[PDB]
Amino acid sequence: DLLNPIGVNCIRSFPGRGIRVWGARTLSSDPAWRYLNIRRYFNYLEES
Amino acid sequence: PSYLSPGVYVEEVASGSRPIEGVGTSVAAFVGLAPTGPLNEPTLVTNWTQYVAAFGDFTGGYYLAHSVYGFFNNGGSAAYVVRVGGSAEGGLEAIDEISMVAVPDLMAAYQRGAIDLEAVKAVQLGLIAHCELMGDRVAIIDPPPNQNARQIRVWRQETAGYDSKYAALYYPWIKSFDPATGQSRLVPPSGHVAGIWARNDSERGVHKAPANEVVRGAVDLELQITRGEQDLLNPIGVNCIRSFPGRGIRVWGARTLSSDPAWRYLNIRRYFNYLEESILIGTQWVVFEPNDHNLWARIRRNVSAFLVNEWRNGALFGQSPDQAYYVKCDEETNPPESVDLGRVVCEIGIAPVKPAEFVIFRLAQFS
Amino acid sequence: PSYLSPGVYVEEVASGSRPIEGVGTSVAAFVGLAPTGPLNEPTLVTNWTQYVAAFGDFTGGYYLAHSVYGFFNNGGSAAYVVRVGGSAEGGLEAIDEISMVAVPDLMAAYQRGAIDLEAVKAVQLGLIAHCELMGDRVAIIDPPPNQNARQIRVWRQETAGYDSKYAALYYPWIKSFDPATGQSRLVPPSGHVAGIWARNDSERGVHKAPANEVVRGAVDLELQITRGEQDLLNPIGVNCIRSFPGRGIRVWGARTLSSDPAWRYLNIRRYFNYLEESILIGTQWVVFEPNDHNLWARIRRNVSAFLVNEWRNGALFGQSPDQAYYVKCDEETNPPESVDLGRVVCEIGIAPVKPAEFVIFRLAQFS
Amino acid sequence: GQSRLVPPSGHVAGIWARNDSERGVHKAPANEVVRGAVDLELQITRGEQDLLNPIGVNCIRSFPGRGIRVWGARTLSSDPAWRYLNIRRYFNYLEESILIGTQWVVFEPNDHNLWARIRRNVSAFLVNEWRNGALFGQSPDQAYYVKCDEETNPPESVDLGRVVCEIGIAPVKPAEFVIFRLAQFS
Amino acid sequence: ILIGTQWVVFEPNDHNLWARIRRNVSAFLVNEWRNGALFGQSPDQAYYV
Repeated sequence: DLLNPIGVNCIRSFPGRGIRVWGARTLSSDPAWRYLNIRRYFNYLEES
Repeated sequence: PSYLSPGVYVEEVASGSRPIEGVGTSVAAFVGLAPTGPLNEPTLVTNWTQYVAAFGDFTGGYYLAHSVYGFFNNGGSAAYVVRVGGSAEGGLEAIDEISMVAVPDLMAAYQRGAIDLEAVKAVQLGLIAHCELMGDRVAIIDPPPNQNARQIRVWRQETAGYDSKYAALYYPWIKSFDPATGQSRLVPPSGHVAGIWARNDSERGVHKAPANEVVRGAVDLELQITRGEQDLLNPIGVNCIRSFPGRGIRVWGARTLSSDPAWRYLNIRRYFNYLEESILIGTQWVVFEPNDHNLWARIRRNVSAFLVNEWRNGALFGQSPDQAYYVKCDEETNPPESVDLGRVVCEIGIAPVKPAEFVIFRLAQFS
Repeated sequence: PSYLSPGVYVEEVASGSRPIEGVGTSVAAFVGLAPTGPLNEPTLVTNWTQYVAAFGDFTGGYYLAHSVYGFFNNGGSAAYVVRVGGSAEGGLEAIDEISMVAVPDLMAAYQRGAIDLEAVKAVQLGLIAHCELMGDRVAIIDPPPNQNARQIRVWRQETAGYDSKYAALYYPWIKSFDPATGQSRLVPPSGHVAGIWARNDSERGVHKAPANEVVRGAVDLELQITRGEQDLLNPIGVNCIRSFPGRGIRVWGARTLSSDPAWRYLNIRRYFNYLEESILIGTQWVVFEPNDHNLWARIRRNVSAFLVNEWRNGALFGQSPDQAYYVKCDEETNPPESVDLGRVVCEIGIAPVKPAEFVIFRLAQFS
Repeated sequence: GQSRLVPPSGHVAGIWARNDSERGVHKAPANEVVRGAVDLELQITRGEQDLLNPIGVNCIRSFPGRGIRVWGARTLSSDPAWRYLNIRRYFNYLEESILIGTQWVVFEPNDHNLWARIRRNVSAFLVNEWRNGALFGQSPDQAYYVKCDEETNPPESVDLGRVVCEIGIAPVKPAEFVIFRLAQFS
Repeated sequence: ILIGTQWVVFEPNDHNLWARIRRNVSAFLVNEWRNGALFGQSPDQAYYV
């Protein structure tokens, strides 16, 4: 909860599910491009 | 709530039902003198065997044992006992469940010790003041032993006005048996009326006035009252114990000491005390709340449910729920200036029921 | 504000609501003599156990213990105690919450010490002057013990004119019980009236005149007043304690010592003191302000909200808010010459309510 | 293994954190149980509390049947505008959020499109805050108001490059005194 | 009337008190009239408070 507000993702160990990615964020102060999937989809659309 | 990390959060919304329960009103506290036992301790008794094992039984000729036996004879459930003193030759403010207080053995000191009338008047006034301060208990009073008509009516008005709306006075004394000597002797009617009240509260609801009940356990009265004498004592708060030819000894009058016509009857006061106690006990969760219209809706729902449950037992006068009660809590009674200081009103109004005292027929002849 | 560098600035505009709250008027300060305890220290007591642990209880035959017991018997909340002296054989100006002051044990020195009448008159005049200087407290006065009609009416006019509009005198003494000797004896009515005032202020609003209240613990009076004698004492600021056949001992008259007809009644003075204290406490933020019409609008809004909240409880005489109060703060009452010196007026006018003393019916016969 | 007296410093902070976690920050921590304690070495009656309530002194009260609980939820402020703690906490939260999430607006062409965007963003944030019950009002129109137009942005003001965006909200206050009537009517 | 009115003394003296007094007197007079002790076909013609 201290690292989530900043663009720092995590790799977390869960007791029963193992090692998993967690957070799926990027380094951007602008709230328009907070998430990675939006940027990837926009890049795909622009290239096409 | 605060959301800062991904995951699954489970929370419970406070919106629901919070029922309010009643309280038991069948506990009495007797203060008196006993031969042996704990001193200045409010002991709890629930059966004669406990009283016999603790404070003895019928050896000093005191009025505490007779009163306790009469209270348990009329269907009592639980009692508190305070022993001021005695021979072998109180802190009632710390208790909560007590509903009535009595001092059965007080005229004994007046009869032999010659403690004058000023001391008795001061003790009774102090008991009345304590009852008024507590706001939950009702006092039972008895007059001096040897009086008749045209005397008690004086003693009530020129010497013992009392009023205070928190008392009930029972005039005639009761002659009862004593197995220690196996003889009949006179005792004040202190525990018997408490037992009758407990029996009425157990068999029926607290809204029923204990007006017609048989004083089980007595034998005589040493006094007789006609219709005219009762008609002279009825306007003032003096009840009676009447002998009927075919029905025996019965209570009669069911009134209290109050000049104000608002609290003439005992059952209204008892029901109001019960409602106030229940509301005070089952509402404390409302303090320190966001104070929005949701809180008003919840309070209205809870009060309406409680009042509907009370009305469905026949304790309120009305053919429909709309004519029996009304609860108001909205923006009309909560202006922004009032809610600025953090206040909730929740106006409540009920319509009680009153006992039927005079029954009149006509028996007319018509074509 | 000053803007010199690029960025984001967050500021709060003072425009809003600033509610004004009331003050507690149920604190009394008793000055007297006690056997043992702290000396010349205004101790705070809130229950008899504290008084018993600090200043003892019923051992020197003084009037402080009786007054404190009577005050706590009539529903008192918190008290201040000052002990001038005593045997085992005040700085009230530093306190703020005190609402009334009494000196219950003063006639004791007059009865045995032979301190003459000049000393008593000087002490009472000093207390009156202190009450007037403070401008927040009300004094309770009692007369010398052994007097009757045609004497007190002299003692009030040729010796103890007093007036000053900041006092209330209670004529008859009260006979009360003492458990140390278990005997009845006479005491002045000093703490009982304070307890009655506190009870009236707690149960109902401060605008209700304590005219019909029962003195708890009152046994006898050692004097009887007819209608004519009361009609001779009513025009002057002498209240009474009357015995009614069926209602007991009750207060009667609810008046004060003031020749000016503007402050005849006690409730008006109490309400004005409450309003003045509330306004003085909850207004200090207005000093050193830009003094524009926005400030006038804010002050008018706050005062109007407070007055509306006060009126909605039924403490002001009027069917509509327009007929109950009026607040004026505009350019008509604030000329440029006045605002040059930096002054604000904010004229306020209210219409109080007065108690109903004489009730008259007609009972006419008409066709 | 012994009992000893300590000041109430960390317990109140823990209670504040618990209240902020379970419920929103707008709820006043007025009725919470001090887990971990045992005694108080002092007792307060109603009158003493009534003497301490007008001043900014809170209390920890023992109730016969409910135990040790916080009581009063007030602060040290003579000004009647900030009497309660929850108002101050909510205002701090709002100010911090606004300061953090607005920096993109600086150095913009400063046309009516920017005003529309700012108004839309602030209105969305305020609606989201209000839908959780943290603002007093039956309708969104009675809960908040945001003004950013040509009325509050004259050409003289926009000459220097200034944006105002007046914002006004209506907070909620805790209910301290609960009063019933219990009247008798026909 | 003398016996059952003493509670009215020392009251705030507002229109609520007037309404209460009028209601009480009207109820008493209606109860008295319904027994046939007053001359009138309607309550309006029997009394006025």
